[PDB]
Amino acid sequence: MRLIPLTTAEQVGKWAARHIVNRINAFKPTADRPFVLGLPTGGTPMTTYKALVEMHKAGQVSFKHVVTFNMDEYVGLPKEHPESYYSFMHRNFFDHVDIPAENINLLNGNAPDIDAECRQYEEKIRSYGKIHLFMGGVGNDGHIAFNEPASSLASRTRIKTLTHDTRVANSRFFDNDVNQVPKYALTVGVGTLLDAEEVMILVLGSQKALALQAAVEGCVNHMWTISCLQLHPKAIMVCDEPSTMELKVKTLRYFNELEAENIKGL
Amino acid sequence: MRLIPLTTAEQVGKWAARHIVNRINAFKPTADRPFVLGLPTGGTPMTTYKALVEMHKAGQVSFKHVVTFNMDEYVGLPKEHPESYYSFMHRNFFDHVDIPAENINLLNGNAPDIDAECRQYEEKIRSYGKIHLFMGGVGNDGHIAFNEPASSLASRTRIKTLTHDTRVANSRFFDNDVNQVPKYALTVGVGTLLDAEEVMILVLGSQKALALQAAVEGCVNHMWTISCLQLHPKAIMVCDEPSTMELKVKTLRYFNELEAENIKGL
Amino acid sequence: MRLIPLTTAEQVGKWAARHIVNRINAFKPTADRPFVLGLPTGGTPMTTYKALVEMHKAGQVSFKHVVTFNMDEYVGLPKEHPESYYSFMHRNFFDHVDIPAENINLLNGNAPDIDAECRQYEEKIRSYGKIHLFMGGVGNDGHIAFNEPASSLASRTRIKTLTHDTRVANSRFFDNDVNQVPKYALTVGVGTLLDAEEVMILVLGSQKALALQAAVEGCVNHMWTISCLQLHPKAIMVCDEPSTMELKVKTLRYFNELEAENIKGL
Amino acid sequence: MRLIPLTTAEQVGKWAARHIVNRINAFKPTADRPFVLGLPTGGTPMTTYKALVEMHKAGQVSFKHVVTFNMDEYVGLPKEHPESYYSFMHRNFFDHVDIPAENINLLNGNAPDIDAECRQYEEKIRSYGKIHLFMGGVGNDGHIAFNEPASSLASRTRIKTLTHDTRVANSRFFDNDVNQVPKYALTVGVGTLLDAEEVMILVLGSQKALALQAAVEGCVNHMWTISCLQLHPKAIMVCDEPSTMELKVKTLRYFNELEAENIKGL
Amino acid sequence: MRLIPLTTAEQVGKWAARHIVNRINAFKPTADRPFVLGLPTGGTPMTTYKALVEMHKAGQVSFKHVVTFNMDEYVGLPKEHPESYYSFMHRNFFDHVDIPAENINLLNGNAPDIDAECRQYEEKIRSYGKIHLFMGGVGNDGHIAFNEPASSLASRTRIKTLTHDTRVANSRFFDNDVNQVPKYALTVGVGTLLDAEEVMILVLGSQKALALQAAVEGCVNHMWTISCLQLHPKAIMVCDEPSTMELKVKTLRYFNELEAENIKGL
Amino acid sequence: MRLIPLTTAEQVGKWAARHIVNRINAFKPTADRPFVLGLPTGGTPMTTYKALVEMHKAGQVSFKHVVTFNMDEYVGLPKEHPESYYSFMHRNFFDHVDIPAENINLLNGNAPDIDAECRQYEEKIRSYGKIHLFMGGVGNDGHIAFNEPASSLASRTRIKTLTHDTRVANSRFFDNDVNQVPKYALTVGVGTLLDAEEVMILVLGSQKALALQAAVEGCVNHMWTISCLQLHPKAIMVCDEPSTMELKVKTLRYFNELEAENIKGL
Ligand SMILES: CC(=O)N[C@@H]1[C@@H](O)[C@H](O)[C@@H](COP(=O)(O)O)O[C@@H]1O
Ligand SMILES: CC(=O)N[C@@H]1[C@@H](O)[C@H](O)[C@@H](COP(=O)(O)O)O[C@@H]1O
Ligand SMILES: CC(=O)N[C@@H]1[C@@H](O)[C@H](O)[C@@H](COP(=O)(O)O)O[C@@H]1O
Ligand SMILES: CC(=O)N[C@@H]1[C@@H](O)[C@H](O)[C@@H](COP(=O)(O)O)O[C@@H]1O
Ligand SMILES: CC(=O)N[C@@H]1[C@@H](O)[C@H](O)[C@@H](COP(=O)(O)O)O[C@@H]1O
Ligand SMILES: CC(=O)N[C@@H]1[C@@H](O)[C@H](O)[C@@H](COP(=O)(O)O)O[C@@H]1O
Repeated sequence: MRLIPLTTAEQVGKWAARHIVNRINAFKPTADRPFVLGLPTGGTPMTTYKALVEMHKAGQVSFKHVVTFNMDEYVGLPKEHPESYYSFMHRNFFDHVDIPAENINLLNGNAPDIDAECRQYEEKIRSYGKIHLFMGGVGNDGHIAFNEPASSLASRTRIKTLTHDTRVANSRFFDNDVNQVPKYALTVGVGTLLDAEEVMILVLGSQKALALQAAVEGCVNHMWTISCLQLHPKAIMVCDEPSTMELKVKTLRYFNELEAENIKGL
Repeated sequence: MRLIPLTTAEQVGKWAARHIVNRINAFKPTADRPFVLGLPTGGTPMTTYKALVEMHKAGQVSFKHVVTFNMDEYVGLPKEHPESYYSFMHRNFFDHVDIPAENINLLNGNAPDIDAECRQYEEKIRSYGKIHLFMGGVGNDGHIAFNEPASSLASRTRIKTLTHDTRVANSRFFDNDVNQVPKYALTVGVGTLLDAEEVMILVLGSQKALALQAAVEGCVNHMWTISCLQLHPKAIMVCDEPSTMELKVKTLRYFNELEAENIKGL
Repeated sequence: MRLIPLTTAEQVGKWAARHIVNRINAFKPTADRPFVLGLPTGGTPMTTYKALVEMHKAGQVSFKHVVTFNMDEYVGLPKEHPESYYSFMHRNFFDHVDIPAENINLLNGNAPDIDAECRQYEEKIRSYGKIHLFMGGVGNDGHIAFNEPASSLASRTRIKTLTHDTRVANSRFFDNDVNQVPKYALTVGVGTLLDAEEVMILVLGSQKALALQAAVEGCVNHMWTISCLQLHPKAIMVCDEPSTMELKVKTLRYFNELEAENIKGL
Repeated sequence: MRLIPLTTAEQVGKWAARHIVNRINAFKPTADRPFVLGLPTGGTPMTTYKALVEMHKAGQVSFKHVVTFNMDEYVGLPKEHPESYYSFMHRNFFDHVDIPAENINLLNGNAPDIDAECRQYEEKIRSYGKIHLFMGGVGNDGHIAFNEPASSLASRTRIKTLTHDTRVANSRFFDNDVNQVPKYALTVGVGTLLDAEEVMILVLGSQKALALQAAVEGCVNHMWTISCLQLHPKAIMVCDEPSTMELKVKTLRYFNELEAENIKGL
Repeated sequence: MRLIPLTTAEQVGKWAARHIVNRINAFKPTADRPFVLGLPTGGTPMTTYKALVEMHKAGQVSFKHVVTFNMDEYVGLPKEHPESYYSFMHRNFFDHVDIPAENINLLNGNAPDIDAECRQYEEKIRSYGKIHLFMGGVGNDGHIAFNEPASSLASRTRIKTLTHDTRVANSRFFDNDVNQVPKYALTVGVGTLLDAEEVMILVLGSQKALALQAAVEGCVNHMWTISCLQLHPKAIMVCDEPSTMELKVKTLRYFNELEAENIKGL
Repeated sequence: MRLIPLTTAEQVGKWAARHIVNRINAFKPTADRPFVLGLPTGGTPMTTYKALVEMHKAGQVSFKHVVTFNMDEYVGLPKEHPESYYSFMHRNFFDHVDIPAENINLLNGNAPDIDAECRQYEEKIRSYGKIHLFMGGVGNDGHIAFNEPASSLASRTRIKTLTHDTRVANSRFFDNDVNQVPKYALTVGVGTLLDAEEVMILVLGSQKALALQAAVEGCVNHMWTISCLQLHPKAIMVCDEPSTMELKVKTLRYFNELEAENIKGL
């Protein structure tokens, strides 16, 4: 894997946005061949969405032929709720870019038949062929998407029960009221993510240091599902400074040597 | 994976038997489309076989269209020996249910050409397509079937040399005479097991606590082959109380929350 | 996996050479169906190449229908440099055996288009179908080929940046001048190696003890890429005495019991 | 050690306060033979101080002949400043009980000679003889007061440098401004603490779960200073529920069984 | 420490007995200056007691001036009861040697004041001065007598609660009925043991392999009490073959080389 | 502990030498009150001895009233022999400073009674009182002098057996012939070292990286004797850059911040 050792969240967002833009422009998407982009929500991707929107306004990128798939969504939460991932995505991205409504794909957390909703989501991805770039984040306990500890490393899209710690962490968005945080979520699986051509994970803060250590220096295991990246042929972790504190000196030294030239330029 | 935290061996057997029955009845097997069931031997599955037989006698299940494959068998041990897995299976299951003789598949530990015997076993499974549910147990040192420590995680059916500790453990069935325990066995491989649609492992006793910890909280590795379950899309571990002592409190708490409703009802 | 516990480097070379010879002669290669052999360089395979050459001179083996692929090569290093892997291979093997020039495949570390060179190398392997036996070694830090720490376990042939420690270790061949050691190399990937039918790794010296421990008793992880062997269906590690010092007593005992008969005979 | 597995911080405070009172009254302190109590600050001991104060108000305990020693203080900071441990101790405890000023001992951060003051503090403790009970908390990283990771396990009272993470954890009381949190502070040493007759550590919150695991199931090491308790003949850890989530099931089970009768009524 | 790598329990007993005799005769005890010997119970020391008794019968050693202290006893249990450590010690040792009753020290589980008795036991040891040699065993979980996991490494003689696993391990001598195995017992402490001039631990069986690994290669920690030996200036572990299986090859190799001449003739 | 993160061995030697001089001159030794200095041999302390000698030549320090004790020596080897620690100490230090012969203490490997000599060495140290500063190095496996893995953490001066790896590591000075490297040697103990008022360990080279990690981030254990420093109230590790590569980023970051002003000018 590649690990981009940056300093601030601002830099991480600019780097991630530029990488997405560069992939899209080199791909040259069309109506017959769209660029498929996987997306996450949360506080981590905020600076990236900001940079992407700016780049679009400047005419540096167009999403007219970009199809998106989000990694997850809360179950039972009204779609119109400000904290639903649907709301998050339109507010921070879709509302501001030229992406067609038919090109947007989100999991329906209120679908009557849960397994059916998830199965059709996988079918939708299959209709296109593959996700060219899936961007995501990592949980304090190492989850990728909502693939909580003890989730199959070959899992597909399905419903999952969030850990109490994940609910506490996410309660920051529900007025610090853990009881308002949904208990279940629909999430793409580890296998679903591994099927993507390229995976780019954003990592910010000291709160993510242990998870970054697990992803980079730890072993492949289903407790810290982010470790699945070790099995992916093209994974990139874009990190800020605080997030790298638990890595070994030689490890960070190596990544700094590799990316010295690829980090200076914004 | 799913982990069913039960209390006694009796409960484990009733839960496992019910799961098998439910899978079969929902599948609706026929002569053109049989339900393929993988089976284990040993002291662990005893209460499960007992429950299955009871359920059959009550007309709750029929094996007329169920095809079985056992995971292993001792090499060189006369088929008529009471401790051969062939004898174990007929005595505790086949003799008591309506399963056709042509539907039963067992490895011949006395075959003249070992590799040939194993190859044909894999071919037999392939003739059906796939094993819909493979039930098994776990060794004190973490083996699944007889895939002893340092067995390929992509192994196929083959002959294996048992560890001295495995022979000592199994000597309980040979009048506590380790020298009477066969040194070799034919066993389906880790890859063979991973090809099954669903894997259900029964775990009983304090003697299995370290192996359960390895399977659940440990890393993927070939020393404790049971760790392969982390790579399987549909694995279930059915455990008694003593077997969960080495897990973290938060881990058992999570599984208890998930299965609270699925455990009460027998 | 199989682990052959031998005593000296001489024995390791004789055992590895015999295994290669036996595989080739049983295969019976022809112009329509050649035997594809993957090869390494370095100080480790020296006694093996010596034994192979001797066996060829004695008429025990012919390479007329053997196609070879080397695992790596230094980038930017003149092909004519005595320490290039190209030079190493001709000097220690090709110059002494009846293998056709068209049957030899080596990565061109001075190719103008790096990704293109690597892609065509993979295509060349694909043209044959598969590598029947890939022989290699292991780095002090556990690398297989030049798949340095944090290399994808599903990687393909590509350019890699060597770790400072790898350069120091290899400096022994550049007059102990680390600054003369190339910084980059083209190397087959972990996935490339996993696609081989059989992988045989030679392990010599106390300097490799920690790497052997990682490969055998450690977990699957991308830091010690040699751990990928746990995912391979047919891997063999041929070791000398010093290299086994970090293994557990029971582990070495098991391998000694398994190979007792397969080690005496040269 | 003893570990008291309680549910809430309210229960922890009541248990800890009762223990202090029990020890004080059994000792029956006098002017010539005072009971010496070591004390901590921060949010952790809040429920204990409140409970202890109410016990005093009800006439169950008197501090007329109780001498106290606090574990730390800021250097060069005006004692009057609210963000001083002096201010904390008076506001939350001393202001509300009958302890004489001459019986209160706090490190003077404004001492003319630091190394002289710290020496004097140790001298003062020996002047009485020993601290009969030292109450404390534990940091997220396992620290005790200012004995940060890598502090000698035989350290005495001295000046110390705070970790960046510790400053961030305490910035909460500094208007979330880390720039206001002191970088140094006078603190009793690990050896100083170990010399106490009994040590009682309060553990509250999920943020302390890893530290508790290190203290209870980890090895003795100076990175997690709390591990020092394993070397003490009379240590007690009073915990709430979330702080115990990282412990093994059998560990928590053991302490629950042992203290079942000692936590009734809370 | 010294580790004596022997093969059978018979050899272990002969080596340990000879060591005790060697120490006793070199000391040359008298009425005013007795040799103080600490002793254990259970199945582990059986071959040692038998060998020691035969050495006495042959006139190679006398216990006329040897004072003994046993590590533990049950509380509130009639001394007369066969399942008492008093009964064990007499039946397997005292009944057969010339030690005077006044020289025998066993904790009185029927003491009117437990905390008073334990204190008296420590007092008795100091009355002589010190224990010159303390022989013991090790539990499957690393315990020593009743110093179960999480016992202070500086503990003194006191009352203690047995783990459920310990009770199960000893239920063998209680008709396999755990309900008959006492839940408590008076036991010397880890500190008590460390105060002995020399400590010799007997290690027998595969069931002790993990404990031996913890004692020899693990870190100092109170979960595996046997790790305390690393803090003692004169400790010796006398082991049989199966108990050494979890150690590293280099570890066992080291002790074999060191004691090669010291184990000849057994 | 304090860890001084320097870059080169030249800087390490200058820092360590200056520290020794600072301590000596602050102490102001006299005939009746000498400064006692513990010393090591090998390649590690070379830059320190050279720097110390130049400081003496410049008149910044005198050894007229400095008494020295070296950590070890070979047994039965002629003191005259060049490959003796006596010869090393004089050639690299004593020959160049004004220390009187009567102030030099080295273990006599040719003592008529070894156990008597070692006892005498400890006696000599106590005759002065204590060693004020003991300088040492660390072995690749964490050893200190001859306190090889599995040496008691409370060991005194005694005779010891070297590990095979230690002999190989030192064979460099023995014409690369391990057969010339002694198998035994008289050495001060871990307890002996811990009794010193201050301990300063020099750490140089990538070969010491794992040992440094064990000393700083590992747990107290007798396999890595250097871990004993965690139990000492005044330990200092002076390191070069490559020796710190296995430490965590946050660990090195902490020491760099702490010693930033203390390493300026080197
Ligand atoms: C309601 C709910 O939470 N259901 C999930 C199920 O969807 C998931 O498949 C399984 C764990 O398995 P996995 O993570 O390995 O798929 O756990 C639970 O049964
Ligand atoms: C007689 C016998 O025991 N043969 C087995 C072989 O069948 C197995 O393939 C290999 C280990 O490899 P695996 O577990 O990775 O297949 O070990 C031994 O050679
Ligand atoms: C010039 C160079 O060193 N390029 C390599 C690239 O080829 C490799 O793919 C990646 C790590 O990823 P991998 O080991 O997972 O492929 O690192 C670097 O970008
Ligand atoms: C100004 C300052 O911060 N001084 C401290 C010193 O007092 C302490 O002794 C040492 C760490 O060692 P310790 O924690 O092992 O004492 O670090 C620093 O030198
Ligand atoms: C009745 C009983 O079981 N009392 C013991 C006590 O004697 C012991 O001191 C403590 C554990 O601490 P220790 O093992 O560290 O002494 O546990 C229990 O309180
Ligand atoms: C001749 C010889 O090598 N004797 C040493 C002995 O002096 C040492 O005490 C012990 C290990 O124990 P220690 O390192 O814990 O003292 O090993 C050997 O018996």
